[PDB]
Amino acid sequence: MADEEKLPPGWEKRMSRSSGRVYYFNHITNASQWERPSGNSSSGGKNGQGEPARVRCSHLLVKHSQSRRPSSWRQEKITRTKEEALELINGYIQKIKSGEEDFESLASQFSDCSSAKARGDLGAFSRGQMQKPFEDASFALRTGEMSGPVFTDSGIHIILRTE
Repeated sequence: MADEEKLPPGWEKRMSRSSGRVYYFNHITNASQWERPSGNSSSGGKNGQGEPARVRCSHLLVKHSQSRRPSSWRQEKITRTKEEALELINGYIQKIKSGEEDFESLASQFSDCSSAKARGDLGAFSRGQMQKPFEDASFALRTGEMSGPVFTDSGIHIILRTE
């Protein structure tokens, strides 16, 4: 229902008798209960809530010289410089966003991470499972959107929300 973000006439916060519990009471009708009552006026319905508890996104890991662990099935000692790093991730954004290089086949062929198994597609996860910057950017993008260069533990990652 309404977003109840106020206290109209009659409603007043009070503490329990000789106690320390705080509640809400309305003298207009002598009401008494927890949680906010109304929302100033009366009519309210500008809420939302809900949203999917999980999301399906794909990504492309491209370690660099500053990678905490420059090594994977793609290479033994990764050392992608600043330009080399973004050069890959960025270039990948162009082709993919253009529809020439499918992120799926793209990530896999360049997925420095074990994501290759799913061509970068990490699958349906829950907000708070993957890296903080990952989840945020991931959960911050729209359906079919691709994130930019994300510098995390390994290196630069590119996210692409599927659904």
